Amino acid sequence: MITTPLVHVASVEKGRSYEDFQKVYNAIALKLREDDEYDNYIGYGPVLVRLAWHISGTWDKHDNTGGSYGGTYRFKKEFNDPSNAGLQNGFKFLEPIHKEFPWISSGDLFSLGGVTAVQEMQGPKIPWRCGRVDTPEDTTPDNGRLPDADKDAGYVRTFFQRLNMNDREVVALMGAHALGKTHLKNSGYEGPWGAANNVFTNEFYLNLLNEDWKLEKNDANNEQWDSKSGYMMLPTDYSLIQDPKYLSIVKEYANDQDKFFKDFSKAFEKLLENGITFPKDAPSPFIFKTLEEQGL
Ligand code: HEM
Repeated sequence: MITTPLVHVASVEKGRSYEDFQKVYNAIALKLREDDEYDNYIGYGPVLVRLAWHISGTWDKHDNTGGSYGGTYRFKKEFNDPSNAGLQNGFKFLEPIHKEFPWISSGDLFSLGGVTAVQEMQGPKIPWRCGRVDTPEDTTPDNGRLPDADKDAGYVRTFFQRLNMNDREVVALMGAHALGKTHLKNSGYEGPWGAANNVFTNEFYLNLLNEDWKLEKNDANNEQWDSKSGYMMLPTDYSLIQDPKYLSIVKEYANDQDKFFKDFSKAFEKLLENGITFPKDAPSPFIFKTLEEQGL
């Protein structure tokens, strides 16, 4: 039998519109503000961004398996992927919000969590479309589709071809490593990429270019790039300035945060929408207001 790419058609949750989704955004954003202690006062923002990326990064363009549509991270096989270690904290953050808004699909909730986190950490607006539909447990992708960190630029470039991302999209997406940190017990790496861990800036590119990096072994026997300031870079991060095509784009975003914000917004929306067919009568993407813009 011929493997044709499955078609996943978006279906708006019955009788819901912009205001219903803005209500869910606000609930996420208010909990982000109130549960501020997590991970030594970094807050949940970074882990929600990582969650939105990991539920989307399983996509394979060749057969349209994986991706954010089906919300399959809720199932044990994907929940327990070693590559997803640490994301359970993001899932538990969202669980009460799902109980307050039971009508939203899992893929819509997980992807909206990442959009809300970016915007509430003062990043760019990210347009967002609803209509992901929960699919059954047999549609869960096998473990092993997410990328390894102990690799070089050629691996990064060919990995992201599977997600239909080009060099600029890859470099823009990687700027999310301004946020949060690596945790030895989750991934075998330890340390933050920069100082402003929970504000969305172009700091990742500035640190890449301006710090003095040294390759060192960490307590898990892996090698990572460390600077005297106490920052770290993964081998795949540092590959962005070893490769001359990636380096040109790193320099662009280090010098113009506005360009970075624009390109990141487009690439992050594309990541979250890969694999989904939106009907012709589907609503336009929503742009949610921040809590600040609402006076909340
Ligand atoms: C080659 C591609 C990538 C690799 C190898 C990679 C690898 C990693 C690893 C090993 C961690 C540490 C996890 C932990 O120890 O808790 C991490 C954290 C993180 N990643 Fe990436 N990542 C990649 C791309 C991305 C993308 C495309 C995004 C989002 C657009 C992203 C967002 C994040 C965030 C926000 C964190 C911090 C999470 C936290 O503080 O809990 N990553 N990444």
